[PDB]
Amino acid sequence: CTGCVDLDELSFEKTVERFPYSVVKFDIAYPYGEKHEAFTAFSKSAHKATKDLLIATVGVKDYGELENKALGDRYKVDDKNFPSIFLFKGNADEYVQLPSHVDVTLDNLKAFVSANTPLYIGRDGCIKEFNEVLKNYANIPDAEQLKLIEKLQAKQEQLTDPEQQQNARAYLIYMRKIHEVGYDFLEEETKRLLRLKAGKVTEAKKEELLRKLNILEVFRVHKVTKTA
Repeated sequence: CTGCVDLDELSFEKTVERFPYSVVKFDIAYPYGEKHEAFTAFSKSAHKATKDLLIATVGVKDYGELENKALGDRYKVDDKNFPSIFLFKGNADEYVQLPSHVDVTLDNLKAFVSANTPLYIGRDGCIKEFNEVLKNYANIPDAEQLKLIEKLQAKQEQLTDPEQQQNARAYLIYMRKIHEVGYDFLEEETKRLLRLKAGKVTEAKKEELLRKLNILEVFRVHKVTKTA
C-alpha cells in the first residue's frame, strides 16, 4: 500500500528499531480486499498527520520457500488469523497486538495508535500547528484574532503540502468570518455544510465536506464569553 513499507526477515527488526513507533500488518503475501484497503487508508492518513510513525506490512503466505514464516512465528501469528496488527515502540520487542475481536478499520486503527502512543492522528482536514493556537478563537479580543489571522496567513504562505494548503484556506476563511460576524457564523456554516452533506453526494465530495466540518469544529466553544 501507499506509504506502507513492506518488510522481511532481513529488514524488519532493523527498520522498526529506527522509528519511534511502528504499526505492522502481518497478512498473506500480495494482500488484497477490504481490511488491507482499510490499512491502506490508515497508512495515507497517518502520514498526513505524523513524522514519527512507521506504517508497514509483512507478507507470509506459505506456499513456497516460506518467506517471513520465521518472522510471523516470532510474534505467534498464523495464516489462520490474518490480518494481525502489531504496534511497536521502537524496537521489535516492546509491542502491543490489536485484539482479534477488533475489526481492522480506519477508525479502529487510529484509536489503536493514540490508545497506545503519544502520537495523535488528527481528523481529516485539521492542521495540528493551526489547532495549537486556535483554542477559544471565537472568544478572544478583536486585536488578538487579527494577529492570529496575520500569523496563520504567513504560515499558510509557507506550507509546502497541497492538502495542507487547501485545508489552511478554510481555516483562514473561518477565522475571518468569525472575526467579522461573531460566534453566529458557526451555526450558519454548519447549516450550509450539513445541507450539502445531507444531499446525494459522491464519496469524494462527502470527504471534502467532512474536512470542512472537522476544520469548523475547531472553532466551537463550550461557552460564549465575548460580547457579540
